[PDB]
Amino acid sequence: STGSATTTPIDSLDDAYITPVQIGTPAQTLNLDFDTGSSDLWVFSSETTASEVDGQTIYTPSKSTTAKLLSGATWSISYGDGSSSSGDVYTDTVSVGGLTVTGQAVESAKKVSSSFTEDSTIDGLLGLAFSTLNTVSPTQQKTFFDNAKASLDSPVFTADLGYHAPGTYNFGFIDTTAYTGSITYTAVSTKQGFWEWTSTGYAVGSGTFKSTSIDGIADTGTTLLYLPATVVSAYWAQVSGAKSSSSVGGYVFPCSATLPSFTFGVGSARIVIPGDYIDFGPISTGSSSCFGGIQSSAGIGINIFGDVALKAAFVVFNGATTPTLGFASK
Repeated sequence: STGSATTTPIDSLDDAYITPVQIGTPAQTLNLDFDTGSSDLWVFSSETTASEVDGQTIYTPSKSTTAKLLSGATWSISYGDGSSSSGDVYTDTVSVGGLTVTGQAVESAKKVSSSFTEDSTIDGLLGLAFSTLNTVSPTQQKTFFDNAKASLDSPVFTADLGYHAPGTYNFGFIDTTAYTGSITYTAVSTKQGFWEWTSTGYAVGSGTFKSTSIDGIADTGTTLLYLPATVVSAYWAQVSGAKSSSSVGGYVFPCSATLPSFTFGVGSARIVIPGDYIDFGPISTGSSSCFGGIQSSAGIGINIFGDVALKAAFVVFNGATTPTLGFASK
């Protein structure tokens, strides 16, 4: 089998992407944030504290003839941005782009943190990291991809995120018309539960490529590109007037600037992030100070190849017995 679904930016900055997901019988369609940095499929629901729902579409398991409470199971998650959610668990039928999994764990939120409530466009998350990170207790549950992968034509999914435009998540096949050149594959460590790999270096604008190993994760659920302080300083030094602002929380730059590209290495291959992809707009409405899309990871503990990086590529998440990642230009 295969599946193919369009993913759409939630706003004019590409802050996140939503993909429609069918849950239950009859189908309840929710727009979920596909997140290769986490491993829970959780949704706003009829059980979510009413004051914490503000415009989201909810899953109502009592209206699904295939929903079954997973007795005794609870979940609770906290993300790298400080947000969190928790609740109980149902199993139900879940379909993405024509690919159906029966008995998928659907984690129903009883509580969500304010940042989720305040984002009416995201009805939940669909985790695509390794199932070892799934938070369901006392019996850890499998991701949608883990449940589907034996049935797929090939045990892979691909992320093709758009810049200011829709893109595509495919399951089970590699669309050879969706990229240019070849796909360069690179080793993955699953020791932390992430799609963790090592970039071979970087360049700023038309500058020379610096060969240096940068370990990080491919994370569709993170907006920005978080890299070591040395790398980030070298980038913003090429933007007149850019500075790190402790009060704002990262590098800012004059909105009148033209940003240079940023290149990252994948083996001997190179992925070029155009400068425009690094502009996240005014820090507050009407400001002429703009927020940068490349930020230091120094306070995170891990480097993160978020959407800023991934949307410059066609990305293959190869879930073979030994997983690998593939990147192509597009």
